[PDB]
Amino acid sequence: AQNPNCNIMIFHPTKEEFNDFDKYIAYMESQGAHRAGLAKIIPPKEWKARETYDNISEILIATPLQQVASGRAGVFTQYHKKKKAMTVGEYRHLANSKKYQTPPHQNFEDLERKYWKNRIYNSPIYGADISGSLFDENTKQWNLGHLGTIQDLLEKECGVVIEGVNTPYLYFGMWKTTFAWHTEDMDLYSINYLHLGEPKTWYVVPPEHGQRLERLARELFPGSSRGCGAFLRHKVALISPTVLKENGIPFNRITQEAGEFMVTFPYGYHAGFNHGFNCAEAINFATPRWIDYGKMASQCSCGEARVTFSMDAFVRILQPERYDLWKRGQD
Ligand SMILES: O=C(O)CNC(=O)C(=O)O
Ligand SMILES: [Mg+2]
Ligand code: NI
Ligand SMILES: [Zn+2]
Repeated sequence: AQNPNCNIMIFHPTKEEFNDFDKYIAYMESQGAHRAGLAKIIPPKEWKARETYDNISEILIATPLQQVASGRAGVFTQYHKKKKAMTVGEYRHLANSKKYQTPPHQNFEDLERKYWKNRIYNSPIYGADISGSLFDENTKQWNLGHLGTIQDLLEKECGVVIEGVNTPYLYFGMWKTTFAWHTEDMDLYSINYLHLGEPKTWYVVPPEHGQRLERLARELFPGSSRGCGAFLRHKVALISPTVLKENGIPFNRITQEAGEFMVTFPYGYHAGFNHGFNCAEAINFATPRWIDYGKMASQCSCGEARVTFSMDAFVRILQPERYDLWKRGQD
């Protein structure tokens, strides 16, 4: 078995190997990359997502989210308080202000220490889940707005034609902005490109060990657990690497820098934070190996997790028994 210790793998495709996205994902899995739950892909040096980022300031962040923490430094939840719209220019200025900017630090490790020590005492503002793309339409390779759709994958593998569309989302981050512990909707893959700015640190649990994370989470967030049998779908819970080590949960960590892709694999729980002002683009996708994970994915039916139009069809076709109760949650 390749990669038996489930380490995060880093790939350096050639321009030639960067032509066929599906085939490269399949290559990565042949080498065991999925075992980690997360891989890094460094694009060939000839590749570019677009010519420059000089003209992005007029993008609107219609609902910036202030991420308010509760709990203790290593075990907390966050809630998203909606703030007034601002442009990316305004947001960048805010991220760079004395109140919100990244503190002086030695290196990534020192900054990680500072994050876990101090995150709870601040409420950074995140521009998340903004429909859109920063890839130039002329970028032919690994353009997250030109991937094959999940609906087409399901049609190709299973023969059923369904409604729904699949488009990318932009994330504008600042110091301490945080993504809670989650897998993707319907345990899909995701791909994330860091277009610009400061890094993003990721933590990940191997898919084969995801249930160990869930068991810990139920112990650490006991009222949330009683409220919903899939409360990590709410995307609000954080657990530090110290806490995970104390409880024997297998995980890995890696820092993504501007110009790099990360791929999360089905049922790979991940969480992380941004180091300073940045912009990422991400999208879910499927492969044939995903199907069985989609069939088995947990669902939130308490009604908090409230998810896309397109997830309806996935649940309807892959989880017909759940369909009924899940849609009661969605309506
Ligand atoms: O970048 C972020 O804030 C969150 N991204 C993801 O969880 C992802 O790409 O799967
Ligand atoms: Mg603009
Ligand atoms: Ni994710
Ligand atoms: Zn729920």
